[PDB]
Amino acid sequence: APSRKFFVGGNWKMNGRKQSLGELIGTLNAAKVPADTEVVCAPPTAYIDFARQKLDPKIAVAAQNCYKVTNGAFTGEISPGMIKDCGATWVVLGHSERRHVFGESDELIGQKVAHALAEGLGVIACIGEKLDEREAGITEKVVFEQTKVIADNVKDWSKVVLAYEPVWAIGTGKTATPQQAQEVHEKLRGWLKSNVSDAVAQSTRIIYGGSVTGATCKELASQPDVDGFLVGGASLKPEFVDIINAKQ
Amino acid sequence: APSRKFFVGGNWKMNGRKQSLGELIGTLNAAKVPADTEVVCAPPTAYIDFARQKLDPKIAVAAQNCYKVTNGAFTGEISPGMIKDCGATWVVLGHSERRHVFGESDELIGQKVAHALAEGLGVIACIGEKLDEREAGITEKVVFEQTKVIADNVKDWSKVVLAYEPVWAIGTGKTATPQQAQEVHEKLRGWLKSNVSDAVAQSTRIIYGGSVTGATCKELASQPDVDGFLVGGASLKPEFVDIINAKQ
Repeated sequence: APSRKFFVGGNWKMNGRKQSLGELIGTLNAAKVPADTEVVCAPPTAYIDFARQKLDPKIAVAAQNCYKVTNGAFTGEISPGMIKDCGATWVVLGHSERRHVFGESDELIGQKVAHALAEGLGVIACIGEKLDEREAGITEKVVFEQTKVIADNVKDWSKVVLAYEPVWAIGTGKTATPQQAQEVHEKLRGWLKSNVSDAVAQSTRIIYGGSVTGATCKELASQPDVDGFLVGGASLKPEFVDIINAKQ
Repeated sequence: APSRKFFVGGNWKMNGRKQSLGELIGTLNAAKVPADTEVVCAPPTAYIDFARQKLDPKIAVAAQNCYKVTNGAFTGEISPGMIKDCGATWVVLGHSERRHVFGESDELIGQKVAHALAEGLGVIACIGEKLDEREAGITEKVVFEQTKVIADNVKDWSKVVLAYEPVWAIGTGKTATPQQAQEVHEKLRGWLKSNVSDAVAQSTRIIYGGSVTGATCKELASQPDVDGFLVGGASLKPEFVDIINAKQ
């Protein structure tokens, strides 16, 4: 469609009960959301439905992970169809904790992307290097290897978002500084041009994942190829509001 | 001889949406449990709220898995508190599909047994040797190893029931006779005495998690040390009511 609609998704990780959640849902349901922005919220999985009942129709509910088949024997899992049945139109996949605390391989994240997309939930597929890789400067290969694999299982880019998360920027104000962010966002929108199509590159949202704070949010959203944000712990605090009102 | 209350929980797995599941909750509620028995249901994480809201309290809701901390940057995870906030009172932990499809390690399961139990939730903890180890003579080792580390994390054994999954028999091609299910309900009981206390062994339920249908349930509830069932797919059906009444 015309110009890349700004995206701010907030991942609440395994934080919160219904009282803290209920109250945060009150702050959000009453913050001014610009039509500038498309906001999605990942609640913890015991509360995707709670959250969807309570939240305003204008904040999309997102699940934090899902599995590869519609229904099966896999205790502890959720499927896309259940995410859809609860009312959440998105799923967060390939997020770093899955990958590096719980070992989700790229072939699992492929298989998930593909299945989620078959069901008609939007994915935020996550990619990003650790410190040993930025050190070796092999950022290029490990963001690009990663995007080959998500991209190989995307069949219709309309529904997917890419979130660059440099692993080190999770959890400390150790952020990729605005130029750091954009070296790699640009290099990756360019990889999508090389390899997919100009219309995918042109229209795909690449959002920034790492430590977005109410401080950092406007300098960051001024890079040409940073399309919005994946907000970790700041989305749980009221400054989240400010991050929705970032690039204008 | 005991006052071991018959336990029989149903693990729904990653199965169902709110139409079907609501329909089974319906059956399940017009059903009548015996006074000697304790029924628990295990919903897909997404529906632990939906299910507790529709189900009769004479049936307890249970989560199918939880993490070892109260709250954290564990995208994908739910914590004992999140479960308890939904009104659910049991976690199924150390289940084979986690331990084998999802790499859950023994140390990490025990750290969740200690922690789910710290939060006042009860725990059905699962153990079982795969085909290879049934055959290699090794049953013993694996099952003992596994109970051991659950036992190194249980302060109060009233809050736990042990479940033998004959993992060697499911999918494989081989099959467990009720008699051969019982001999490992005897070994594990005999482990509880020699290793912890007899005060535990005469008190802890040791429930079977093999193939239990309406047909097999009587021939297996008859065995001495088979205190109940963690039922798979038979549980998504009205047959569960026949399994519940297997001791009548």
